[PDB]
Amino acid sequence: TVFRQENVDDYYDTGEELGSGQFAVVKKCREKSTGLQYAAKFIKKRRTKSSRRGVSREDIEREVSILKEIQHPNVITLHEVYENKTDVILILELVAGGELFDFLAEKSLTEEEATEFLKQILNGVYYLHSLQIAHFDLKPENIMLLDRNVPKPRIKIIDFGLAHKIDFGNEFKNIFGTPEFVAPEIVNYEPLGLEADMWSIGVITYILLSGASPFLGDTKQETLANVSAVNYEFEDEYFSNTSALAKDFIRRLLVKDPKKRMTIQDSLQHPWIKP
Ligand SMILES: O=c1cc(-c2ccc(O)cc2)oc2cc(O)cc(O)c12
Ligand SMILES: [Cl-]
Repeated sequence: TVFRQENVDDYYDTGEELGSGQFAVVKKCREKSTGLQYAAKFIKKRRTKSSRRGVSREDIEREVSILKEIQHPNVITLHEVYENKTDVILILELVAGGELFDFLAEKSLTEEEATEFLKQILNGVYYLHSLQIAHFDLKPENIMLLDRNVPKPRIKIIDFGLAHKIDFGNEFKNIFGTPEFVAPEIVNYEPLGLEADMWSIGVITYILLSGASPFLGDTKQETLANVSAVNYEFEDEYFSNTSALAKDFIRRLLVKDPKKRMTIQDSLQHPWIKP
């Protein structure tokens, strides 16, 4: 599918850079016609079929297709798409309070503070999973705060670059995210479903409560081996005053067999979360 090929600079002015990764850079921008503000994500295109640099058209179109489907307070929304010879430019909702990763760095949370974030994450993922969309890259860097200077910051899930529709219960694709957060089925290159996201939520929850990462080794291969072996424990130094119910919630997510792992619906009914 083709996107708007007018120069994006004809319609938007860019400002502060919000961040960049391997194949994308995100700039704050303002639409000339409305004065409304957005985040412009410039995704570098592949320039030959067999190249390893840039993002394939198929991968860009998948991200755009998924983004076009979603409208929920806890997920980013897509406003427009432009493209030129070098980039596809997604004009996305602006979330200006920064990464959950940075919020966590600057101050571990109480169980109340953790559940305040977690409930929003769970609500966003419930929406996604209800539409059979697996995110496949859930982690604190991909959770953005609307306003970080309130006591209970609101969040939105971002970065749908690995997201897939799961119409057949699983995808068998060599999809692979950040070692610290990927489920064992990802590490083992097995068929993947919505369950992989629930593992990631377990990892996020562990980090929220402790400030420590459950499977992190000194190298990527160590982290991956730890994940596959479910090599983690609740260190007393970190978890001594954490409730047994909170640990129960995590324990039922960090389960190797995806069929035995809590689903998103299970997580919302779990006694630690259920109102
Ligand atoms: O640093 C990043 C920031 C954002 C982002 C996306 C939307 C916003 O409203 C605010 C920030 O998306 C990203 C997407 C990527 O694939 C990589 C990034 O670094 C970012
Ligand atoms: Cl994004």
